[PDB]
Amino acid sequence: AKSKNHTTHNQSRKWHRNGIKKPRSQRYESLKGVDPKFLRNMRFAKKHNKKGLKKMQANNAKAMSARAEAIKALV
RNA sequence: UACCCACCCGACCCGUCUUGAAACACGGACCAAGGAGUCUAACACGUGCGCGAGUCGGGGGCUCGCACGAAAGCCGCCGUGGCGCAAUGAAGGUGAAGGCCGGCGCGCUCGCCGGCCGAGGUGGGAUCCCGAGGCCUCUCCAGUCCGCCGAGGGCGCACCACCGGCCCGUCUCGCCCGCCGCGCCGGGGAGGUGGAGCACGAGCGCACGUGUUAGGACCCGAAAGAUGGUGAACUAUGCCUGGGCAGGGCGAAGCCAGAGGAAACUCUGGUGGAGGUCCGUAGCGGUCCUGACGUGCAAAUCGGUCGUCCGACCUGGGUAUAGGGGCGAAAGACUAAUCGAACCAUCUAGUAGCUGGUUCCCUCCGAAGUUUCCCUCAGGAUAGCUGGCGCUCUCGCACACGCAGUUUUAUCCGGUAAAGCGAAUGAUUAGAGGUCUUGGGGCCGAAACGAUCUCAACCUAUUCUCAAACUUUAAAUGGGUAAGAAGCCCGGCUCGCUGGCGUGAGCCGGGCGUGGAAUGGAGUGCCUAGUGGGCCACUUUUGGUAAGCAGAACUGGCGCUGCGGGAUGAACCGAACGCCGGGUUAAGGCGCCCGAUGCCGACGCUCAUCAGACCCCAGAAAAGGUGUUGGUUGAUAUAGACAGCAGGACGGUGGCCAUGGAAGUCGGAAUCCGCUAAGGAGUGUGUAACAACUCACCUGCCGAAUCAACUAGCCCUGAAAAUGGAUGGCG
RNA sequence: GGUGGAGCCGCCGCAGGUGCAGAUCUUGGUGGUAGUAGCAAAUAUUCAAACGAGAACUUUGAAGGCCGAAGUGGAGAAGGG
RNA sequence: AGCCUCUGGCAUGUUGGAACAAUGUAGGUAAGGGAAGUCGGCAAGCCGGAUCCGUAACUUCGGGAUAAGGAUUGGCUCUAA
RNA sequence: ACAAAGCAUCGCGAAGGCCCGCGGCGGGUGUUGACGCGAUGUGAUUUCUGCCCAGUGCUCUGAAUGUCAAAGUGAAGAAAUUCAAUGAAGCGCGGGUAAACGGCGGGAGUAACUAUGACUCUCUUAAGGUAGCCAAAUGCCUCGUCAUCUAAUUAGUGACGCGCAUGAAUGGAUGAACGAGAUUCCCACUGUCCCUACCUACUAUCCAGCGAAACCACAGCCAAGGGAACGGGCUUGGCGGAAUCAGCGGGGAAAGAAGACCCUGUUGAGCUUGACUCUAGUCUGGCACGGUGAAGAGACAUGUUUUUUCACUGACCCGGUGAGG
RNA sequence: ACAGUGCCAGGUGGGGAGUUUGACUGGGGCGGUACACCUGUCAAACGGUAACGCAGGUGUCCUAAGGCGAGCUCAGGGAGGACAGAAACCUCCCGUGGAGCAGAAGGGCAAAAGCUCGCUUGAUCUUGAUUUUCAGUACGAAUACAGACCGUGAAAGCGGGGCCUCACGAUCCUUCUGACCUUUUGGGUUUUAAGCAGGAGGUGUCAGAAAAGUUACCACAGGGAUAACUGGCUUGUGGCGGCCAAGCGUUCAUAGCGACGUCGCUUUUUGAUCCUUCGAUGUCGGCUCUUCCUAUCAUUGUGAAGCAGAAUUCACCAAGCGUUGGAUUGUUCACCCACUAAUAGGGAACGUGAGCUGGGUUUAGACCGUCGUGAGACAGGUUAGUUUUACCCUACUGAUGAUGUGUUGUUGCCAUGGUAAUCCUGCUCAGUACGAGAGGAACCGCAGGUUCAGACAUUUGGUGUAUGUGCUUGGCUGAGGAGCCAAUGGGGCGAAGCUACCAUCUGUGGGAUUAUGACUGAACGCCUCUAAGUCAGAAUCCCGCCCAGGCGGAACGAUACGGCAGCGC
RNA sequence: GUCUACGGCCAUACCACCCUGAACGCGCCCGAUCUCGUCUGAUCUCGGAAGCUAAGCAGGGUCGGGCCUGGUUAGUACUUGGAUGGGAGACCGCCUGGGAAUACCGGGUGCUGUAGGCUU
Ligand SMILES: [Mg+2]
Ligand SMILES: [Mg+2]
Ligand SMILES: [Mg+2]
Ligand SMILES: [Mg+2]
Ligand SMILES: [Mg+2]
Ligand SMILES: [Mg+2]
Ligand SMILES: [Mg+2]
Ligand SMILES: [Mg+2]
Ligand SMILES: [Mg+2]
Ligand SMILES: [Mg+2]
Ligand SMILES: [Mg+2]
Ligand SMILES: [Mg+2]
Ligand SMILES: [Mg+2]
Ligand SMILES: [Mg+2]
Ligand SMILES: [Mg+2]
Ligand SMILES: [Mg+2]
Ligand SMILES: [Mg+2]
Ligand SMILES: [Mg+2]
Ligand SMILES: [Mg+2]
Ligand SMILES: [Mg+2]
Ligand SMILES: [Mg+2]
Ligand SMILES: [Mg+2]
Ligand SMILES: [Mg+2]
Ligand SMILES: [Mg+2]
Ligand SMILES: [Mg+2]
Ligand SMILES: [Mg+2]
Ligand SMILES: [Mg+2]
Ligand SMILES: [Mg+2]
Ligand SMILES: [Mg+2]
Ligand SMILES: [Mg+2]
Ligand SMILES: [Mg+2]
Ligand SMILES: [Mg+2]
Ligand SMILES: [Mg+2]
Ligand SMILES: [Mg+2]
Ligand SMILES: [Mg+2]
Ligand SMILES: [Mg+2]
Ligand SMILES: [Mg+2]
Ligand SMILES: [Mg+2]
Ligand SMILES: [Mg+2]
Ligand SMILES: [Mg+2]
Ligand SMILES: [Mg+2]
Ligand SMILES: [Mg+2]
Ligand SMILES: [Mg+2]
Ligand SMILES: [Mg+2]
Ligand SMILES: [Mg+2]
Ligand SMILES: [Mg+2]
Ligand SMILES: [Mg+2]
Ligand SMILES: [Mg+2]
Ligand SMILES: [Mg+2]
Ligand SMILES: [Mg+2]
Ligand SMILES: [Mg+2]
Ligand SMILES: [Mg+2]
Ligand SMILES: [Mg+2]
Ligand SMILES: [Mg+2]
Ligand SMILES: [Mg+2]
Ligand SMILES: [Mg+2]
Ligand SMILES: [Mg+2]
Ligand SMILES: [Mg+2]
Ligand SMILES: [Mg+2]
Ligand SMILES: [Mg+2]
Ligand SMILES: [Mg+2]
Ligand SMILES: [Mg+2]
Ligand SMILES: [Mg+2]
Ligand SMILES: [Mg+2]
Ligand SMILES: [Mg+2]
Repeated sequence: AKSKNHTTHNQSRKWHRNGIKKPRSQRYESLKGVDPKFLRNMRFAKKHNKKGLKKMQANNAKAMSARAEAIKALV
């Protein structure tokens, strides 16, 4: 009662019948695995983006009206 | 079309297990009727229907003697209750909200008080809305109606990716607490981490399908185990009571006479009739023919021959011992044709990873023999491979992104083939060179690196040959990425990390489109059967001598698959099959079987007393062969060769060694001149040695091509096996 | 078309013990084998008559024979009924 | 005992007829040779009753033993006991 | 083969040995008593019965300072408890036993041919195979060597004995009588054979009558080829003429039986023991029924406990009888 | 006051019960462990890959053989230096690693990872993430971080065991440790127990059963997935045969041989292998019988010889016909005796069991030896042990027939099959050839034999149931006579008929050539058996005689008087 | 042209020997009081500035060894695909593509980075 012991014979056929798929990658992949001292900081960076939104909003209208002036000075 | 018959071509018997079945594998004489995936419960997903944060359904109840009813209808019962509506901790238990703004505590990323919004954000997002601009309309212009195209811009479901946030458990760290009590009281924060969680829901009930189980469980199938029972009419013993065993042989004790002797007693002749005694009927048994018979007269009989036949003999009836028990002069014998453990019924449809079977058509899709784990190796589990069900989108609706058993263009990765060993390591030959060192022997030396050798080991330049477990080098095929919108380029915010400043990452806000060739609609989720014995071929390759052997790689097949071809045939060559008419091919073919050369086919090769005749494939080797045909190279030659026929083949010379004979000649050192024309101090014949003969060498005659070694083609030799015989046959 | 003598099918739905070639399948039936193997253990029958539809086989007579009194003879037990 | 017969009992033991092939199964017999046969003298045949003679090794002194080996055997007419 | 007489061990004086039974104050041996019963071994007679008690058994008025439980007693604690002392049988230790199971070895030198070795050295163990016997039914090498028997002998008989692997009641050696026991040889005999022949009966054969069965996919002429690697069928050849009778044993890998061998199965049974887990039975202790009286002693304590011994008779037990002194 | 019974405790207990007695495995058993791991290789340059493929290692060891930090330099060699030499100690020079780094190898390592010192516990406490085997689960092992507490160093840094790749272990259970933890349930306090979180006690069959045998008394489910026959493939081994040629052969390679080497055939040896068969193909020998092969032992014909004759080896055409009788043995095989012309070798399912036999293997009974505590085991012996069925189809042997030929009969032909004869002695040749002598042939003839075919019965023999005829035993017919019965009463002699190397008779001819030897005669102005041509030539082959007579013919005869006929031209 | 300090790539830089170095530096060098370390001020640590390029270092030189690159070896060895190609077989040829390694010949022999000198 001896038997065959191994083979990779038609295996290439099988796992290429559904066509080996390179793993579908999205933008924004998970941060799990990054060192904690990065996250433990970058979460504080993300948590207090809003404190300082007034500067951001007015300074946006500054360049938005300076480039509404830049596109109108071209006109 | 169906009945019978005829013909040409095709054609092996089905089912089955199987790598492979027409099989010298098994089931199958034939025909009828019967005959095998069921019901229940429990999950799971899909699907249909009712209602929907609810929704039932049961048990009850209220309504009938039912005809239809043991139905239907109805009931704050309808929620007692289940399931859902909420999790998380072992548990005490806690328990899903955040944002924002203003005000007040020091805004301290901490604590408290008033107001607003309420499930956060980013990226895709079916997609609706808004729409610049076009596109006409019989005029120039005016202008409201109608749509088509529509760059660009907005909301953005479902879903996916991500970042945040909240609940609980645990940890870390740290702050302030509230006070019906005192704080070994309770309460809040920041950061990480465990969770089957929340983050404005989707369940309940009822059907049907598929799948997995528990059930006898797709049908049939054990050897067994258990509980109760019935048997000694067979046979095994014991007991009780009955019945039976011709005729002969040997001849024991006892006894009687006679005779000896002194006595003990001993002889001789009788009697006598003992014995698990002999022959041998009846009886009981069963040795040998390995006879008869062997679908018998017989589920063990029949003949001849045999054993025993007054005793541990044979028997009849009565009675005792009953199943892990009996009984045994003991063979595991016998116990009612049954015995290494009876028969009967039940538990029982015992269990089976193992055989066998498994019932109508058509249509579409279509495998595996591999992965890890298993008291696993005939089985499962999980991977794959398969199907079904879908969904999410794309846009051939003049207006596409995406992927890929591709290839380019860049760019990394590699240690195999080859190569090398005057590069390492490991082997290894030779010489030259070296008292390298040194030696061990020598020979010439008292001894002496003195001389000359020698061999050993080393090493200085060299040289021969090697390595799968060696490597300076170093391919081919091959493996990664990359070839943009998730991309670039500006502007600005945030940080508890990082730092002289900046880094870096994260965010918000704007600015810009086809980025190599060729192909094609892509993405994603559920259930899930079968399979988990494989086999063959090119190439690579491991054992083995080799195998139709054992074991891998890579692809392809066969299994799962027919057709043309290979005579025949799984697997070779072509080529993959809906049913047909025409054409044309592939691999193969084209004398005849047998479609096609019934070419005025080319050019050659070969004759076999064993011819040769097509990938897999089925037959042969070294070695030969003036058999014939080509070459190759070297020869020879009109100063006349080759061959043929004629003359010489000698002298110096019994040369020297060898004497045993070698004056040329068993053998060898050799070993050259004279006559020269030419004769080798000899090719051989032989002769003890010569001679004699002959051959090289040279001549005489003849008239032009000849000779030798190799090499390859075909045919021959080498070539021997058994029922007659196979290029498929004829030929 | 025929024979047969009393019930039966189409469509829309529901329910099954629902389709057989096979299991050394079950039951029943029937072949080929085949008018074959066979009707061969213990020596043996023959003649005439009777009866009768019918005689190798019954019955009677005659003849030849065997069992041969440890019987194939005459009576019983158990068993049979 | 076997073999033949009276007494008694049967009718060849689930059939008959025609033939004498091969094989058989049962029985028989063989010239010369005699175990050369075969695994082995398997089977068969040699012996066989009685009377008269005769008897070994060995021995547990009982046996061996019917050891072995020889002779005789009818019918008739007598005789003796 | 068993049995057997015989020989031999072994237990046991009856509350006994062996043994049955589910249980009783139950039964067998036992209507018994050591010349009896039960348990084994060898196997008449003759002649013998050798060494070994280390191993495993069995057994022993045998020490149980080894261990060792239930209860029992002691101590701490609040109590479950915990910890102490002690100690039965068997186990450990020590005697005996082989007619219990069984065991009974290996090396060198050395004598005046050679060889062999009386003799002498080590080593080991529990003794190291003694009397005998052997190529035996026991011997691998093996057709051992010699002789005998044959023309010729792996056969037979007889001797030889470093005997793979003989041997003393797991009995050794013998051996008259006996044997449907196993061999070998000789005489006689023979169809066993050279070498077959004929004769008889019953068959078979044919006929009248009567009539089965096993078996059967389809079936039935061969060679070679291929093929699941030995075809009847297929390829290519060879060929083929109705329907049958007696024979016949080449073929149908003929029938008969889901191979008795072998291997697998997480399928069994029978038997074994040093397997695992248990059991009836039996040995020992404790507790209970279990009392009365007597002495006396130790230990602890300053009564308790342990109780040792000797009595008693009411439970209980056995014995006898027609319950008679 | 114990016996004894009732109940608990310890011991003893194959007397009894139940059960187990691994897997892999070129069948299994015994051997190994490829059963968990690790190196180098195999492995075909990514990774990954098999076998009881190689070459090896592990179940460890370390208080430093770890963590830092310094500080140096190793193996080996040369030259020196009192005892001191190939080796102690010192000094200089050379020294890419040729040392060392606990161990197997493989990688890695130089003001190091090596060696020497000083200081030490990063071998500590704690979440996650990832890699490695992978299902992309664990365990093990590892890699990066982060949070604490530290060690070390001026410091940068390094360090959570050992320079890297191996050195290890689930559930349940047990124990230890941790928190003023939780539960211990109607409250409360203490014990006690249960949780929670980490370690340990272990499963080596290493994803983890608590486990000895035997069966020859055996059973069942299966298996040609797995042996023991045959057959295939293969051909080591076995057998048979070539090539080269150093040598043997007095001389001389090749008459006969032939080393060192090398190429093959063969399936009559054994193996390997496991394709076929396990709902069974009857598994050794011998007996009988046929046929076939030639790798020729004899005989016919020949060539060779170290062939004078005789004898004998070598080779060619050749399988026509031969190849025996016995002793031992189960044997195949073997050995001998004896004969012969020779005692060649083989195939046909290792031909042949519905053909035999059953001696050997190989059931159950027994016996010894060895082994085993035992049941039992033993290619160790030994004795006893059932051998079935044919009537079916085919083949074969005989036997009737069959369609055709108008019907019949007679005499015939021949297609095709079959086929048969064989060897020896004696005499003569001749004591001749040859030889020196010893020795010693042949062809032609003649006489016979062996083996084998075909007959046959005159004689000899065998049988004999003419139941022919005598002779006899027992009985039976009253006796004589005549007979009968006793499975053929027994025995003599016996006709016919069958029948025997146990009697007798008969066995027959040509053709074409093989091997071989020759002729003419080329290629190759010679020579050649050959290339074209010819000749002799045999147990061979074919035919003749001999046997059969075809879905093959031939010639000739007679052809239905009839009462009904019917035809032939 | 050049050095010193710290370097990057790590031999075109190494090794062996030969020749030449103005000035700054680098060095040799001179001492052991303090710091520090040794058996030894040899090395290391420290205080120095009398001498010299003797050496390191720099720079050159060698028909130098080594390395680095080309040529040749060679379209050779090997190989992706292909055939009903050859061959008894070993193997070999061709088609479609890719394409090495020695021996043997050439050429080269350190490029630079920052900060400071010197040649003012
Ligand atoms: Mg098979
Ligand atoms: Mg077959
Ligand atoms: Mg089967
Ligand atoms: Mg059981
Ligand atoms: Mg018989
Ligand atoms: Mg018969
Ligand atoms: Mg009868
Ligand atoms: Mg199967
Ligand atoms: Mg490699
Ligand atoms: Mg399977
Ligand atoms: Mg009616
Ligand atoms: Mg129904
Ligand atoms: Mg039906
Ligand atoms: Mg009679
Ligand atoms: Mg009567
Ligand atoms: Mg009769
Ligand atoms: Mg009757
Ligand atoms: Mg005779
Ligand atoms: Mg004989
Ligand atoms: Mg014989
Ligand atoms: Mg006899
Ligand atoms: Mg006698
Ligand atoms: Mg005894
Ligand atoms: Mg004794
Ligand atoms: Mg003892
Ligand atoms: Mg002795
Ligand atoms: Mg004797
Ligand atoms: Mg004999
Ligand atoms: Mg003897
Ligand atoms: Mg017949
Ligand atoms: Mg057969
Ligand atoms: Mg299993
Ligand atoms: Mg069992
Ligand atoms: Mg035990
Ligand atoms: Mg048991
Ligand atoms: Mg196994
Ligand atoms: Mg590869
Ligand atoms: Mg250091
Ligand atoms: Mg840390
Ligand atoms: Mg270390
Ligand atoms: Mg309480
Ligand atoms: Mg046995
Ligand atoms: Mg037995
Ligand atoms: Mg097989
Ligand atoms: Mg075989
Ligand atoms: Mg010579
Ligand atoms: Mg195989
Ligand atoms: Mg059969
Ligand atoms: Mg020949
Ligand atoms: Mg045979
Ligand atoms: Mg046969
Ligand atoms: Mg038979
Ligand atoms: Mg036998
Ligand atoms: Mg036996
Ligand atoms: Mg004995
Ligand atoms: Mg024993
Ligand atoms: Mg003479
Ligand atoms: Mg008379
Ligand atoms: Mg002629
Ligand atoms: Mg000729
Ligand atoms: Mg002629
Ligand atoms: Mg100094
Ligand atoms: Mg200098
Ligand atoms: Mg200088
Ligand atoms: Mg150079």
